[PDB]
Amino acid sequence: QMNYEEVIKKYRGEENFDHAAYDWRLHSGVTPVKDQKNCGSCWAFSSIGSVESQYAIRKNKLITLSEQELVDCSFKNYGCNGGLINNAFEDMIELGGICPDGDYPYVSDAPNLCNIDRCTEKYGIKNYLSVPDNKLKEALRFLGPISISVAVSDDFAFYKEGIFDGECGDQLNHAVMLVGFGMKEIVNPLTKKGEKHYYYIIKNSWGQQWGERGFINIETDESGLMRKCGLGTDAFIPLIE
Repeated sequence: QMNYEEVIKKYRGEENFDHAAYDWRLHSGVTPVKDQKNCGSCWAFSSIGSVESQYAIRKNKLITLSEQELVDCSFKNYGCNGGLINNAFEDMIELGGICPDGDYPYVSDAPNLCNIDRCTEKYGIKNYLSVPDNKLKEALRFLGPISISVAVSDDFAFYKEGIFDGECGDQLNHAVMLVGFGMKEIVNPLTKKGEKHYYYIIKNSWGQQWGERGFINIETDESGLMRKCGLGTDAFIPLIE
């Protein structure tokens, strides 16, 4: 809901940057991964997560917000039955902030009315930008983690570690967040020596006991244009400033 290039300038400028790697996780920009459990709330978890990061970064504050308040009050979405990232940010603005993870605990699929009053300190967002299907790493590098969508194939769930590059799903069927990229330099199971494998770093919402501490690495190229499984097809990053 804004013009990227217009904002990317206010944060980057002429500063060049390393395209091989930047990890918001270890620079205090990624709050802990959560677990949506058996409720289809990925969208709420993804948007909330990107909001948590803007605070962790910009307003240098660690705060975890209620995905449950979104599942219960974002009407432009369908609670456990699904939703859309931007709709979430939308309703976030409509609601003028979300209660803390703490005053409004998550309860997954268990019926639950929406009570905006369950707290007094609502954390909100001034607005939210949509980042270009490309220029991802760029956004990621200066704006912060990004709520994105992806086609998750069945094997995506088995991912236990490494750099997943397996089969993808049918269509965009999940919201996760991009928190950075990196590049491990492997050798060569195919006869030679060195080689560079670049990857994006995803923060899932299936709890820590999944993939690398809840995070997963998806293949990509130095450029950050190779978006396996539809990565960031839909990509947004909220702004609290």
